[PDB]
Amino acid sequence: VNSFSGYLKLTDNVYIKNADIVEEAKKVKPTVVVNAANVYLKHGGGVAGALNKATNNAMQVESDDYIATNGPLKVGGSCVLSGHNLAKHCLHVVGPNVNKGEDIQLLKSAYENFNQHEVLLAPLLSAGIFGADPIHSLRVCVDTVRTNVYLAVFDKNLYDKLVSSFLE
Ligand SMILES: CCNC(=O)c1cc2c(N[C@H](c3ccc4c(c3)S(=O)(=O)CCC4)C3CC3)ncnc2[nH]1
Repeated sequence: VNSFSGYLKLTDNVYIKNADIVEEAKKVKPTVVVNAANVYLKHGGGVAGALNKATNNAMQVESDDYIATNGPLKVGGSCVLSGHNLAKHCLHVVGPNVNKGEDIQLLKSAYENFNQHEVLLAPLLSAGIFGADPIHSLRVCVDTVRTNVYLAVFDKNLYDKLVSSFLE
C-alpha cells in the first residue's frame, strides 16, 4: 500500500504528477483516495464519474444509501466511506463550484479535511468544470495541507503550467 512513484516534489509534504487518478489508485493501492464530490454525492461525471465507473458503480450505491440516512454534505465538508477496489477509504470532499457562484474562500475548508489522514492520493480541488483558478487551488493546498498529499493532474498542459508557476 501507498507505493507512489514518478511524482515531482513541490514541498516536504506535497507531490504532483501528470496522471489519471484512477490509474494511480490501481497501481498505488492507497489508504485514502480523495473524490471531488458534490453535496448530494451524485458521481455522474468528471473525477467522481471516473472513480465510480472504476468501482463498477459500487461507490454510487454506497453513496445513495449514505444520503438516504444522513442527508447532503455542506460545501467545504467531507465524508469517509469505503474505497472499494481502488483504496481502503474514499474521502469524499466538497470543494466550491465557482462556476455555480459558490464561495472560493471555502476551498481552504475543503483542503483542511485532508489533515485527518497521514497520506492521500487526490485530485486538484475545484479544477475542471468547478471553475476555480488551478494555480490558486494548488497554493491553497500547499498552505493548508500538512499531511502527505500526492496530487494527480490528468492534463499535461495544466500540469506543466502548475509546475512552472510554482517554481517562480
Ligand atoms: C479516463 C478516466 N479518468 C478521468 O476521466 C479523470 C479525470 C481526472 C482529473 N481531472 C481534473 C479535475 C480535477 C478536479 C475536478 C474536476 C476535474 S471535475 O471537472 O470533475 C469537477 C470537480 C473538480 C482536471 C484536469 C483538471 N484529474 C485527475 N484524474 C482524473 N481522471
